[PDB]
Amino acid sequence: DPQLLVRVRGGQLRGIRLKAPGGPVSAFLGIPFAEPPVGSRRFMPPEPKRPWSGVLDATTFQNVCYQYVDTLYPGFEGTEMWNPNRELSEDCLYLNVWTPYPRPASPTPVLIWIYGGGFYSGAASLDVYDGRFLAQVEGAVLVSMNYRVGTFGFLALPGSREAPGNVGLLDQRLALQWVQENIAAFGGDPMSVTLFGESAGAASVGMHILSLPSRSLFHRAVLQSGTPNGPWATVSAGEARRRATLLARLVGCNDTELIACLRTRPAQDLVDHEWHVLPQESIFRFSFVPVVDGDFLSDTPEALINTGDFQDLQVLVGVVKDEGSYFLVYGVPGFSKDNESLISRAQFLAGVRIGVPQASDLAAEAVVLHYTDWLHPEDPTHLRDAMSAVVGDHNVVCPVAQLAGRLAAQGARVYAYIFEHRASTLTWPLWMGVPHGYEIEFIFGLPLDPSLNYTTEERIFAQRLMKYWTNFARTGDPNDPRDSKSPQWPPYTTAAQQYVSLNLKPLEVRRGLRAQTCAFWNRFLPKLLSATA
Amino acid sequence: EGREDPQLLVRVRGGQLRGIRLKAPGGPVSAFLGIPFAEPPVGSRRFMPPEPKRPWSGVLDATTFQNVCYQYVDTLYPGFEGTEMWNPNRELSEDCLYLNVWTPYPRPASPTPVLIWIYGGGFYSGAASLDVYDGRFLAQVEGAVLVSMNYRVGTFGFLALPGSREAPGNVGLLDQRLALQWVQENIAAFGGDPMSVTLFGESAGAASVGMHILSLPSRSLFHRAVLQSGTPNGPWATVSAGEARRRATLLARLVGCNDTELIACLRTRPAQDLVDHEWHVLPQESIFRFSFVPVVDGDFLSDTPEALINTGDFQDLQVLVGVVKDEGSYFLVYGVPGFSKDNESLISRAQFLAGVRIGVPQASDLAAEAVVLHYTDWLHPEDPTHLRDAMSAVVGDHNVVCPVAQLAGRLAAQGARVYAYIFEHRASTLTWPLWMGVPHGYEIEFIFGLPLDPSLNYTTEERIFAQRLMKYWTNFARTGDPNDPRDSKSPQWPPYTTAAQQYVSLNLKPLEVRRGLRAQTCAFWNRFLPKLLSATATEAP
Ligand SMILES: NC(=O)c1cc[n+](COC[n+]2ccccc2/C=N/O)cc1
Ligand SMILES: *[C@@H]1O[C@H](CO)[C@@H](O)[C@H](O)[C@H]1NC(C)=O
Repeated sequence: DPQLLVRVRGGQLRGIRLKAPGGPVSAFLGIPFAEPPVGSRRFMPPEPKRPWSGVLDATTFQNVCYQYVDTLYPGFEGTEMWNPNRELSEDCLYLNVWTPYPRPASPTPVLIWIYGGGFYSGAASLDVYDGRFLAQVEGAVLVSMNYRVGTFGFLALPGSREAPGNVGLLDQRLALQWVQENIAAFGGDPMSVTLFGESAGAASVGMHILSLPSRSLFHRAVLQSGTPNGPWATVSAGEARRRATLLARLVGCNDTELIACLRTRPAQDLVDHEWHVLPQESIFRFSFVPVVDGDFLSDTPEALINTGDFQDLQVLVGVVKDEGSYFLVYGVPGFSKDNESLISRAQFLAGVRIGVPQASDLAAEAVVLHYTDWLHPEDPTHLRDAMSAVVGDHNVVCPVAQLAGRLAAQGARVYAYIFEHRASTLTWPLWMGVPHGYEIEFIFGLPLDPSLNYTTEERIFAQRLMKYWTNFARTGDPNDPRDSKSPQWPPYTTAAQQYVSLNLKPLEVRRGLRAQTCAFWNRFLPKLLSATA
Repeated sequence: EGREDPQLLVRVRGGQLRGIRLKAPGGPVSAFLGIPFAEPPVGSRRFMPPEPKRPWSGVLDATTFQNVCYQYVDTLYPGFEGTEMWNPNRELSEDCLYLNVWTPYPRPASPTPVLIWIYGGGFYSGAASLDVYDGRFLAQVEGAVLVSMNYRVGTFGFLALPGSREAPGNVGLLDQRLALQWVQENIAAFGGDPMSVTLFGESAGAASVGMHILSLPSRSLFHRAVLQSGTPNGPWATVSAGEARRRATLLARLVGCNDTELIACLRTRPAQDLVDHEWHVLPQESIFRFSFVPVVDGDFLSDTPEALINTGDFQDLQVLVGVVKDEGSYFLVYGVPGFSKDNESLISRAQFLAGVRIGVPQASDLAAEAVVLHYTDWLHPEDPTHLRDAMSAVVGDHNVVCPVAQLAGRLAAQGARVYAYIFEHRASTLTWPLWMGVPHGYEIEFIFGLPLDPSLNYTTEERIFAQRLMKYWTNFARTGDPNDPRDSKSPQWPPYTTAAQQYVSLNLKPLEVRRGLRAQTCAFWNRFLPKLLSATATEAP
């Protein structure tokens, strides 16, 4: 089948014809885009894949980058759907491509997915990242890469030659170059490339916006539930050096000698200890993440968004209704997926220190005082829902509002949303609402698969979202360019702050993304922590 | 004595009085005006605790109001009724310790519950003789016995060199206490029940009422209390001993003056010299701050009102407290640039930040930033209309609404039966612009039942409404409960409690129960702000 045979710069590939509910798609899975980052290449920037002979089999997903595997609720669908679904290996630098079948006759907009997982986990092979739906229904070319996570991708001894940090983002960048060089062979348009990602994937997309060498490799960006700015996505050079030095201590190890010993260590030994280097007991905080190196990131993301020129940029950003709930069951006492998680006031104060682990006593009190309902100060249902809002606002919603506003003020075309539909098939309890990560299956169009037991209105809703996202990819505007009839999705601006709700009902335009509450986080808290240092 | 009206002659402890028969809309009332209750606090007695009035001979004429206590007179809007209604309507004198009594005509058969009014005016102004404090309507329509007293204001009432013998502070409060004692001894001669005495006051008068609650020797002189738009706790009603000393000393300097020598020199100064300089000793440019106010002396006030209301036992006490809808607006047009009674007062963001520093004069920079961040509308951070209204709310919340919430909460948690209200009707006769809403002091005329006087041009609805307010107040004085026992159908006013936090709206519509007295914002002022001020050293004070 000639539709499954493709020649790229490195040699020949054989893909596989897949069935999507509406017809066939061409899938080329497991394409190597870098030399395996193994042995002495551990912690090093990726190198381009050497050319191969014959026809490389690209009909199956490749290994998942070595990472921690979650065991909190063993074999529960809601946690397992994020766990690695292929073998673990440091040899994991591969990407995946879906195209229409037959291959598009005209050059077609490319979407490039970057998974999240807190920079410590994730894989492009998960079912919720299946590209066949967007390829089949919308005729998109869709690309996803694996990139190194945890210590392997982000352990940094800033200034060292052998662990300069940010190599996981360098993996992404290399995959982006690969798309520039090769996507035309699959019928993709390299002059129309849209990055999209969720949570740490969104933050990664954010870093690419903020890092010059990346800018020639894409045109538009979508950030779902994550930003390069904010309290979890980056660390200073000093804090990264501390964490890497501590980890080295934990496993038996000048910079060169230290990294050399680290390179001798079996992968599982590093994973065993990575989560022991956080300075405070926390949630929504991750041990090894992008570092302000003065290189990939020339300054902090805050500094860079405050001063950048984004005039040529189109960005779509958004959150889910209950960003915080998912994280509560992992670190905060009194929370569980198996009960209503009705907490006491005491447990609420305790939960705030954990959710805002960097806060002084006074800042922590300010948070408690802000989120307490003084009509019902001791009510367990309020306290529980408040706890979730604290985590979600502090980590996602307010950083997103900060980004949207800063980008809009500096020339970017910005569109913002909030996603409010809870999947009928969701396995988490009601009180968690619409948790972090559960818009993705809709954007990727999973409900269009009849065997997945989604409702029919959900199928219809999924098609709307794929339309918005791909319209955005095509044109930088999510609005259907020839469907009339209200309501249109207006651009987010600093003046009017318009965003839309994504749910089963038609678009509703709202103004202000938790404006009062995010003013507390974005404007007041920094002045506070500053003074109370 | 011989041909006069036999119903207007009464004897009190100090001698015989002749009162006057006044006309009220529904019938005659008895008034006894300008009854001395102290020796005149003049000469060597300036700044001193009041001494009880020595008995007189013959029949003291009690048919006209007496002198108003020496005070600063506001002149910002000359001839404008909005300011004039508050100005002195009798001669200014240090010889001003007199009180007034209104009773049914003829006097009541059986002992009648007594109401004692204490006027406001920032502890630097006021008089019991103003038209808005006319007791004739309450006396006539409700059968009430009403008493109001002049007390010393400004320096004469509140200048203190704490610890000294010659100027111990709080003598204005002691004037009020002496009048309360006078009521205990003498009110039965008018048909008043000394065993049923309810204090009420507005603004500084309310704070005064609160101080009698907190001061042991006052407690045996009354049984129930009403606090309208004012509290003894909060940022303006008291000053520390150190601050009172510093202000007394500065004022002394400004007029050309060991505490004995200083005070003695002050006693040689003309009353007007003192008044002309009193306002000049405030530590910052402010509004809703007053130069000479009750001092935490360790005597009348054994501790700060905040400490006292936190630890006090208040079981045998019933209290009615409340606020008007727009406590702050009145104060803006006096002291905050951008504000006026003559335009819409739409202000800039700059003018708003400047207004916050003036309205929260004790705030550190961060505290102020917190206030600004909390009151800013972040969807419209520079809208002149929201800014105007937020400035009003800042001043109202910080000074009245939140101190009131803190009071009702603490009293209720500690055994007092509390009733709370918000007053939301704007008089059709109001001369202030619409943007000011229902300003500080403008419920008073309804409580006293002025709309019952046809010649004042209130609406028929306003007359019925005033009648309603009068029932509430006198029912509360009568029984500790504003609800009418003989009225089941009509909506009930529930007690305020820490758990439910219920209060009622007072307007032209029937009572409506609401929950939470600006609960969210008052958490900022009452819980967070003081912790935030704690983090700052240099300076203020
Ligand atoms: N010496 C003072 O404390 C002082 C304070 C404020 N004002 C003028 O502004 C306030 N004000 C002005 C006019 C009428 C009433 C009021 C305050 N009532 O509480 C004059 C003197
Ligand atoms: C209203 O009048 C006052 C005094 O005349 C002035 O300070 C203020 O700026 C005026 N406001 C407007 C909006 O004209």
